[PDB]
Order: sequence, then structure tokens, then C-alpha cells
Amino acid sequence: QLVQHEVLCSMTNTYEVLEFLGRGQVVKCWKRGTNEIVAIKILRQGQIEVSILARLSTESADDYNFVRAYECFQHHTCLVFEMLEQNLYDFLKQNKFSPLPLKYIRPVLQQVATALMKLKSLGLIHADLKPENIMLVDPSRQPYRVKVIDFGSASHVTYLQSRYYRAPEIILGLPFCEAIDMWSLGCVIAELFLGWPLYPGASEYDQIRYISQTQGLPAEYLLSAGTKTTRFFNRDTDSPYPLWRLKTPDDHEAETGIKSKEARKYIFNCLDDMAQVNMTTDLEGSDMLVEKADRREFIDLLKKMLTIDADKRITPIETLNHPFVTMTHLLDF
Ligand SMILES: O=C(O)c1ccc2c(c1)nc(Nc1cccc(Cl)c1)c1ccncc12
Repeated sequence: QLVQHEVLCSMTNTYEVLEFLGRGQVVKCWKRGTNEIVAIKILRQGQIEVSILARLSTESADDYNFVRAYECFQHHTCLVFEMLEQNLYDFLKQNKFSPLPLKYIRPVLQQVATALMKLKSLGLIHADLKPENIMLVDPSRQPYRVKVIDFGSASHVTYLQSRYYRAPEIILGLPFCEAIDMWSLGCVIAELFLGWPLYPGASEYDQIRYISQTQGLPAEYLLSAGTKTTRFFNRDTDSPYPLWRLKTPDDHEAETGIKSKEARKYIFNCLDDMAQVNMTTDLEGSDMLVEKADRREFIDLLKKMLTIDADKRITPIETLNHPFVTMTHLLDF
């Protein structure tokens, strides 16, 4: 867990520490001799990280919108990163949790989907995509330019992801791949759209309960394959063709001690019902057709990212081709 004060020595530079950033740990340091401020992270989970940072060090961090890693050096192994400004949670919070308009959501989506495409091409799973792991480079001089950070959970093709952004296959204990990151991306853009997480479950039970209430139960063939399914669902009869039912909150609390909570600011009966919420009424004529068409494309993309079966879930390349991202739906105006 190390300690603090001032200064550290690289294999190629020297870094004076100025400020603690959070708990491995991350610290803000001055690249001595330059005008650069950098973020240094001080950590087998480190071996996997450095290797993946290495396999990406050869790729274009700016082109694919993932954080630039400069050098690795032991001192405890340290990792030097470019300094970013603000993660998406602090952005929303600093904005009093008001919705983000779609026109600003679109370029964030496009940059993160691009990074996911780069990761899928290298056979890599990020496994911790979430608003804290997406940072605005400079919200004032480069508005809405973002970098994906934190490959500490990353892996090549258990208990993964941050719970609000966790895919059904991880909740249920199914086989999985890089598709889990696309589910997290859907939860991220929905949250920018709402100003609040879509599925803020306080436990894995509440998480799959929220998802099931808005999207229906996962299909029987998924439930029957999951190693964790019976923690949250009962077979009302034996297979073949069990009648799968979600445990009720009272029943689930009774056998578990976990009390269910209500953490949602919005409860949708289905994802289509999102399309209308928080729209500007003042829009006149052709501007409102634009907005209504933008929202239809956005929920259409959102539903394909939040497809419960990972085999049917849209891929990064295909979202980069979706009209919400490309804006071909707006040419009809
Ligand atoms: O892991 C990385 O790749 C990683 C890479 C870059 C940053 C980071 C983590 N964490 C930051 N802040 C932060 C905020 C809260 C908790 C923690 Cl542990 C760290 C940060 C800030 C400014 N610029 C780059 C970073």
C-alpha cells in the first residue's frame, strides 16, 4: 500500500508527486524537466495487466480511445499514464445528475465502441467498463473526447464487472466472451441518457430482478445453463421444461438475510418506454422530427446492446454501423 511525500525515479525520467488521486493506488506526478503532468498507478493480476498494457502500447491509444500507457517500472510495479480530467460519474454529478442530450452521448458512444472494437480484434475482454472507467481528456478544450482506462480486470478469451454494469451471463454463471463489455456499454449510455443508472442493483439478486422486471425473465435455455441461476430463480417443476420463476423479494430475503432495496429513479415496463422521457417540448416542426428520430434510433441501439442472450447481442463493429452512431437517420431531413 506504500506511502506518500514527494518524488520517485523512473527507468527513463523522474516524477515528483503532487497529489493523491485514489486507492492498487493512483497518484498525480510532474514529469520533471517537462510541462507534463501524468498519472502513476502503483499496484498475478499485475502480470496480466502489464502484459495487456504492453500488447496495447504498440497500438494507437489516441486512434482507439484507450488511455496511453507510457512506461512500466518497479519501485512494487508502477505504471505511468497520461493525465485525464474527469470520469463520467463525476461529470454527471458535477452536472447535478441531469440527463445528457443524445448529441453529446453519440461521440462518447462512438469512442468507447471504437475501443471495444480494437479490444475484440485483439481477443481482449475489458471486464470493468463503467462510468468511472471512462474519462474525459479535457471537457473544456476537447469537449466529450474520452479515453477508456483500467485494464486491471482485462483478460484474454467467475465474478467480473461492476454490478450495475454486469451482464446476465456473469450474473447467471454462463460461458462468456468479450460480449460482456457491450452490455456494460448499453448500461453506460442509458445512464448518460437518464442521468441515473438504469439498473442500480444493491445485490446480484436485485440486479437480475431489475433487469427481469424491465426486459422479462432470461429465456429458459439461459437459466437452465447457469451455475448461479438457482440463487435468484426457482424451478417450479423439474426439467424438462422447468417453470422458472424469480424468487420474490420476501422469499429471497427470508432464506438469505439480504433485504431487497429500491434504488431506481426510473422503473420501465420495457425499454421502449425510455424513448420519450425528458424530451424537450418546445421543439418546433422539423427539429422535433429530428429529436424523435434520434431517440428511436437510440433505443433501437440500446435494446440490441441490452440483449440478454450474448449470441444475439450487437457487436462493436455493428454498433459503429448503427444509424444512431453514423446519423444516416438524420439524412431523411
Ligand atoms: O488503471 C488505469 O489504467 C488508470 C489510468 C489512468 C487514470 C486512472 C487509472 N485513475 C485516475 N483517477 C482515479 C480516481 C479514483 C480512483 C482511482 Cl484508483 C484512480 C486517473 C486520473 C487522471 N488521469 C488518469 C487516471
